[PDB]
Amino acid sequence: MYIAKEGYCYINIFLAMLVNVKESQAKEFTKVVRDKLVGELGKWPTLLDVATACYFLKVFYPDVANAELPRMLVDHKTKIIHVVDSYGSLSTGYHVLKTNTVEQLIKFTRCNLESSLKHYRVG
Repeated sequence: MYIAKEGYCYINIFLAMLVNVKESQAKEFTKVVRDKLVGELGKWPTLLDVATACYFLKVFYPDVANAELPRMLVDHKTKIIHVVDSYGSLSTGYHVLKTNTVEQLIKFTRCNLESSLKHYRVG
């Protein structure tokens, strides 16, 4: 179960993590996402701010680091990254951000180099 709402599809990154949290912790995790993170991030948050929230969750739910992420499609014209767990589009190349797991997103985003990509909006 993913969400499909304008500017809030970054929420699917967090939902993708649920497969790596214990059943005894699922309700609590979902409440952190819904009651804390969404309110702080708002609509069309930057990639950096999303990855930063992932890092926050990782320190409390360490197994989440290995969770696979939905496909992330990049529009360099609008500077927007669309989160899609779907069939028909692109698999590789200039329009697909190859951060396949939480840890990969964290690694990309924590680098000292100032990539323009960190500041694209996600949703």
